[PDB]
Amino acid sequence: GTGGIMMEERSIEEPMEELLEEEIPEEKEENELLEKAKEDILNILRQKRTAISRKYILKKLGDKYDEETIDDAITELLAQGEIYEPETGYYKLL
Repeated sequence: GTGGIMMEERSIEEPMEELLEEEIPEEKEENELLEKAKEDILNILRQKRTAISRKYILKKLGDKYDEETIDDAITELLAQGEIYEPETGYYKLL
């Protein structure tokens, strides 16, 4: 539309409320740690190129990353489809 997104119906979701325009909360998280965590897990999985136990991963990276961070990393990798579990508790990088 002209200036704003006004359609056939008068779409005025943009009001004259100067009390609050948008003001987006800054969510600038340093996800580098999680990136390195996933990368490290992938390095481990790649090193043997076999299905590695999730508990073994938690054990091995226990001195390198927090369990929670490892869990998020695993979940991210699983969601990204880079790893899969052919057996319960065992994960394999594709």
